[PDB]
Amino acid sequence: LSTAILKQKNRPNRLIVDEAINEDNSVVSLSQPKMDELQLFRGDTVLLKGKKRREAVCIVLSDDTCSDEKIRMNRVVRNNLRVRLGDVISIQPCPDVKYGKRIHVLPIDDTVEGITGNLFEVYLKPYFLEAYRPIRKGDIFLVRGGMRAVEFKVVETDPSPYCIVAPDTVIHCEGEPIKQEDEEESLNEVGYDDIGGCRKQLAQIKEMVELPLRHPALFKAIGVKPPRGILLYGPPGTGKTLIARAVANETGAFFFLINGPEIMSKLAGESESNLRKAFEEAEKNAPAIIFIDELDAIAPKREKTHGEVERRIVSQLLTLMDGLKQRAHVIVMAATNRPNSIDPALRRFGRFDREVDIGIPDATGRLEILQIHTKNMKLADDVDLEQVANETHGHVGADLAALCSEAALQAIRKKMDLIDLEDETIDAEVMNSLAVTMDDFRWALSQSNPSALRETVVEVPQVTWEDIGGLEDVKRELQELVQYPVEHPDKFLKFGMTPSKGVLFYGPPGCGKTLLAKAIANECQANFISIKGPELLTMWFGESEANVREIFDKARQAAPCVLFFDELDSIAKARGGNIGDGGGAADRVINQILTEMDGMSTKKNVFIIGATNRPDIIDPAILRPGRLDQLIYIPLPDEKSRVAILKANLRKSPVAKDVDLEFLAKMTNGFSGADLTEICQRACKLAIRESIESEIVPEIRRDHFEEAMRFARRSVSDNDIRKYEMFAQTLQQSRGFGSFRFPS
Amino acid sequence: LSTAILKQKNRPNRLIVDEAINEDNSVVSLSQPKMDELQLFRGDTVLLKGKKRREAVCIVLSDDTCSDEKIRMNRVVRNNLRVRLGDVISIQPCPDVKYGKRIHVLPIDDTVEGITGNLFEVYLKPYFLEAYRPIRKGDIFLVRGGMRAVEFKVVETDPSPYCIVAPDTVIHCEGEPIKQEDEEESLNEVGYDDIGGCRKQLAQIKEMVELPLRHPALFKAIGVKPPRGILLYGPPGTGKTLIARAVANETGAFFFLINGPEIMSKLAGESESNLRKAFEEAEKNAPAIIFIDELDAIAPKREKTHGEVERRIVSQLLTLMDGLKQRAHVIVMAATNRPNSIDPALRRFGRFDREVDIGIPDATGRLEILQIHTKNMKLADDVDLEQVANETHGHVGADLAALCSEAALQAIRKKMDLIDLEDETIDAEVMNSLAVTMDDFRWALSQSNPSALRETVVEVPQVTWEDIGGLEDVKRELQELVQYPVEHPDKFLKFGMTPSKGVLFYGPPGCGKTLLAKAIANECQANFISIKGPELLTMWFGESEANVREIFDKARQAAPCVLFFDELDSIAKARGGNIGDGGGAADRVINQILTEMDGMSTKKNVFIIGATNRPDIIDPAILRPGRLDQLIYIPLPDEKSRVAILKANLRKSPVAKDVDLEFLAKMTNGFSGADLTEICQRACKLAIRESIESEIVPEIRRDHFEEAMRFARRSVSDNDIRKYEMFAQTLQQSRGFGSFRFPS
Ligand SMILES: Nc1ncnc2c1ncn2[C@@H]1O[C@H](COP(=O)(O)OP(=O)(O)O)[C@@H](O)[C@H]1O
Ligand SMILES: Nc1ncnc2c1ncn2[C@@H]1O[C@H](COP(=O)(O)OP(=O)(O)O)[C@@H](O)[C@H]1O
Ligand SMILES: Nc1ncnc2c1ncn2[C@@H]1O[C@H](COP(=O)(O)OP(=O)(O)O)[C@@H](O)[C@H]1O
Ligand SMILES: Nc1ncnc2c1ncn2[C@@H]1O[C@H](COP(=O)(O)OP(=O)(O)O)[C@@H](O)[C@H]1O
Repeated sequence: LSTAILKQKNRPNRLIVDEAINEDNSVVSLSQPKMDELQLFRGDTVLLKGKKRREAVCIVLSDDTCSDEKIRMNRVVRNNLRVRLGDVISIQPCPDVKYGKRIHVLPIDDTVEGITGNLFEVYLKPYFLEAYRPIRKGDIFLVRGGMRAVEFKVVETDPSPYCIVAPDTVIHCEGEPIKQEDEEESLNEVGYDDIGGCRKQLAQIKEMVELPLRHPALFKAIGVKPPRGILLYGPPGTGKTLIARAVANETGAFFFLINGPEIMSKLAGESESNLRKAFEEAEKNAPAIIFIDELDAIAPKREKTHGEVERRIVSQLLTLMDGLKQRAHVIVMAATNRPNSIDPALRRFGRFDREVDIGIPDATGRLEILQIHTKNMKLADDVDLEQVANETHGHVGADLAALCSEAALQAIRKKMDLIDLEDETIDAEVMNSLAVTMDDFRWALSQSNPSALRETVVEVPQVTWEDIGGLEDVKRELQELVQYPVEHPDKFLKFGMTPSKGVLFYGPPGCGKTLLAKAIANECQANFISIKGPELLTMWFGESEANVREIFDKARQAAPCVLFFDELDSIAKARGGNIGDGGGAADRVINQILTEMDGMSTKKNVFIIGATNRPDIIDPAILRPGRLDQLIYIPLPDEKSRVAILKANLRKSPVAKDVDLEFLAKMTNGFSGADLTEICQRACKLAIRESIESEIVPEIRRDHFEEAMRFARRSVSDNDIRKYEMFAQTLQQSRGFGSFRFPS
Repeated sequence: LSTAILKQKNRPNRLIVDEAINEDNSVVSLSQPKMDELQLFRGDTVLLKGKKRREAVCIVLSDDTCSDEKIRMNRVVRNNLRVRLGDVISIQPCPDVKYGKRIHVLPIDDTVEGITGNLFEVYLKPYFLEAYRPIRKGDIFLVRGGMRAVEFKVVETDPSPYCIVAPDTVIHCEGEPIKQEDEEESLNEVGYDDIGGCRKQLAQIKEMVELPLRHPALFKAIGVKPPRGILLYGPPGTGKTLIARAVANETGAFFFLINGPEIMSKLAGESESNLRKAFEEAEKNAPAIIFIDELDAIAPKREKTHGEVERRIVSQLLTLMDGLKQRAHVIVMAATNRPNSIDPALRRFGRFDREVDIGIPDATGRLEILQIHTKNMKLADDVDLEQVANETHGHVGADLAALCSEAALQAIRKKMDLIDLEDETIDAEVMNSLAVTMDDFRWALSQSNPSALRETVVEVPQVTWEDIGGLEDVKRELQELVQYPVEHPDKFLKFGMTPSKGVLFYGPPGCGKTLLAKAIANECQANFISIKGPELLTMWFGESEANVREIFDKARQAAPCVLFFDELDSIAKARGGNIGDGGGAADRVINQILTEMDGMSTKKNVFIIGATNRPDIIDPAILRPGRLDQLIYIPLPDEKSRVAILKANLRKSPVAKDVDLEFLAKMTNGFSGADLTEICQRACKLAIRESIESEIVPEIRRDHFEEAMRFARRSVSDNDIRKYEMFAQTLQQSRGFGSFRFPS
């Protein structure tokens, strides 16, 4: 149902794909099962497609040289007639045609060097033997007995139909050899295949340019204003340029890149003309798309504003932004590293009204990126990218590419360094045999410095309700406040009641106040932003409470999202607590939190969860009806609950069936959730210690649990429970109102 | 009486307006009831008007093709012969005339492309069949069997009278094709129809330019100086440019737009001439109006003042501001985003003395804006804009336009995306059938980020005296201090007494101290500015008490207005309270509040209301006679009052008649106003929970009230009442003076 519409696979028209061992283009293997199961007939020029309708046509029935069944092709498939994996191939033979005239020839480098003379008898005639070299009208074929570097691309479409080529014609050398950027631009045309971790961003960007470009006559009949400015965000290395180029090449529009420092490096007044001519050039080449690589490098008019040359550039950019009154179908796009480093004049309407934030990829997103830079080379059988994505959390789209490059380089000076043959022409049987293993990646991760550690991680937690031992009572509570308003908004407006905006978790430390916040976000399939105690203390020690604004601004744009404040009372303990200073309980950070919470629109799906260990020092100003109406108390696990905590924490450890967990939970009375986790950690440590000592077995037995028992820790005593008990009844006060029965 | 003078409706000369299904201009339907009830006679050219005297004249009696009764017209009415809804149409036939010569022809694009030859036999002669194409002297007619894009506008008025045109004449191609701005400028001519939420601003702006422009000889005989500079305010997106253009086009004066960055993007010294020539150009084109789009971008001489080029521009603007000694009837207008970002030299007299503040539209104002951008497209029957205006409070005039654009786009990729027919000529039977529903708006609101959240909301509260349960004693008190001085100023000056400047509300929290402040503003039909506790704490933590000045400056300009300070003692609790620090009760924020309150003119209708929960920590310096003379105590509701609180909070919830509210209020003794509201909220939550559980009924029954009773909360105990009781008698002290009788 969900993925039923995406069914395009399990088609009989498929073929096997392997590595290459042969470098001869004139000798092509023959496949037996394909000629029997399928309907592929005989023919010189076959009309096949699959990737931008660009494949290679070769003559077959030249087998019985190397091997049977398995087919062998050249190693040019890495770049030619193939962009990446996952692309389908459609082959449909078109036999019984007549013989055409010929196709032209495009010299590359082999014609300039060397005497021409006649160009036929030199190396063209003595190369035809039962092979007419079928050439299409834009295909790329590579055949040469040696240096092997030749391309082919035509631009003049003389013949309309398809026929069979023939040798012994008249050719010339009046072609235009294409350079490498014309080949790379084809590879940049990416819809989703070579973009990882940016599914949502593409779904929002492509919809803004699909309609106004491919259907210009759509908005001309309906009173809708298409967007003019699209601003992209993300830390440097995310891939803001790659996405912009891929969308432009996919839509097929005139793309004019405007680099940041390229304009700013010009003379006095010349940069005033480079910007001016760029837009008028795109006007005549309509439809067109315009992208600015570095926008903060052109107009950083926030605090800097120095000099009479750069302000003039900013004013020119502003004038050329609101002055595009329709005219042509051109969309201006730009990229920057930080929302703060932008001219506020560009944030208005008509210049850059649509903002697209491209965040750091999550564990699932980073997995897809690894498959993009590792498709041109093969890997060992014991190489999995699933653990690599999990082990790299602070990496961006370029950090993974650098990691792959370093992993590939490690294998070079570990297997090839022993050859000790300094030759300018190294044998090709070594590079192809180079296989990158897990050991290369282990060193590469250890030597790679991530560039996305300070950024707030905004992902979807992988923890679910099964990882929370027991505590079944509050699971229904959380599902009844954040899921109901998002599934049935009509019911809340029917009664006139407004849904709650937040819930506060109070109780003894180490009981699950964070697992509850993460599991509900996992179930709701929403983002999760965690604010730690040290994060709050940093903004209080530095006298910078204005940083709370970005916390809420990042959250409301990334809707739906939940916002979690761990140990919200961390500042109250720092300034005292039960005694405290000469003031009450009201600081700058919580004041700003309240100010931003009051101003939040209740319609948007942004839920706030607060956690605390000392409810006695919580400011009562946060519990007024409207900010945190619901208070949930998490008690210590009972006999019923501690059993599930062990069954959840031991899923990753091979614990034998001999161990009795029910008896284990019985004696552990004054133990919280965190108390039971360290017991398992110390027990698992003993197994590792015993294994290492016995090296000079794979399962943990019962004795390790008994030995780790001597170091039991009870972080929650009976004294601190008493205040929670007396505080719960203080907030409850339901005496006398228990028996409230209406007379009639 | 109030709206009796505005009666222009219920005229028999009306017609039905519907959608379009036909695209043929030569075939026009015929209306039977209009030819019977009205006096519309037969004629080729009919003298009709209704919107700038611009309509279309067509020949009728070509019906009996599609349908009867209902008439069908072309889809050009969206832009031609119509600007917006609410405009009246007057049709008066003028029959029995003679045949005129002809009207000229204006080519647009169909004459340049293609051979002309004779231009008559090609496509002009074989298109006349019982239709002479009646053409007026400035009408716009569109008829073409195909691409359908042609305009018509004459500028040469050769014939004075009106006659009947005839074909078979001599024409030429020496006309000037008009471009799109000449068509858009007509649509910009808006009095009130296409401006929403700016009734008061237009009433103040149009009166400043109506007299000096339309009646130049008025101020020449009376010793009155007309204004020269009008400054407009508002956050970006409010519509400062649209209002300025609409007034200029309505008054019919030479309008010369001067953009901000347009001047600042010029070379060294060129911008000195662009400004200079603009005023002398307007001098000869008198009367004229001059508008500056970005004034802060030209003269931000407040702190920046860097460079010898921009200061010269500021000095030139200043010189060309006070140097307009009458000369011609030109008025210079400008717009900016913030009062702080302006050169104080422009605030003097003779340059910009009149300041017009254009605020964010209220709920009523935003409703009118939605009807402006949704008039060119039809909506579904279940589409109401009343709830959209209420649900969007932080939106500006452009945020609503963007919201409408996004709502229109959502319907495109939800109903049309299933066609899967990528054709350059999409069928016209799909776009017209596209109906935007509530579901599109629900997603559009959730995905739209408002740009007016940080701005202080200054509106008129919708709450009235009926929403305040009981508390009849103080309702008369508030009506006797803020309404008497504004209705009978003579009575106060007769006795020499000066009216009070403010009233302080003290009592237990959650009793109605805010509803009382809002209801009196609602009854007085005045603005309401609310200052929350966190707002006061922000200016105390940041050591920035100078922000209190804008609070009073925004208030006195927006007269009449009331100013409300919620929990005025919020800073006293933050620095201690009953014990406090080593000082008394005097901080920077309250000191600045007193300084600004003393300096306020008592003549202007600006009333200040203070609210507090801890009167024991209130600075006595604010209760001196002259700042807050009157102190009103709000006690807990008694048996008489709690009944009305329930009857007011349950008006939005379908509560059955089974529930006994009188018995409900009887047992609830120590419950305040806020205590009873959460009971209703939790009870309404149970109905939603039960409905959702029973999905896998519409009325709330009595059992939910009984079940929610177990979670009763008494935020106000008996201990805190005692201090209020002992404080009221402390401030009263009326012992011995109860029996004061004059002897004789
Ligand atoms: N989402 C991604 N998918 C694939 N490659 C990526 C991605 N993000 C970054 N990269 C890699 O990073 C390199 C540089 O990215 P770049 O376009 O420079 O981003 P930016 O310019 O915003 O820093 C690209 O060549 C690409 O290989
Ligand atoms: N019900 C539970 N299920 C699983 N782990 C728990 C549970 N309660 C506590 N823990 C352990 O406590 C650790 C931290 O949990 P957390 O809720 O953050 O404690 P606290 O709420 O005191 O911060 C987790 O790593 C988890 O193993
Ligand atoms: N009061 C209003 N009525 C109608 N449209 C408005 C209003 N305010 C803003 N807009 C919309 O905003 C757009 C123009 O914004 P504008 O007023 O130019 O911004 P600024 O005021 O900063 O120049 C118009 O398309 C208009 O529809
Ligand atoms: N007399 C009353 N009528 C209606 N609602 C009341 C009344 N008293 C208190 N409330 C409820 O209390 C809430 C806030 O009242 P408010 O006056 O702000 O309390 P406080 O004065 O303590 O701030 C409102 O939601 C309102 O419904």
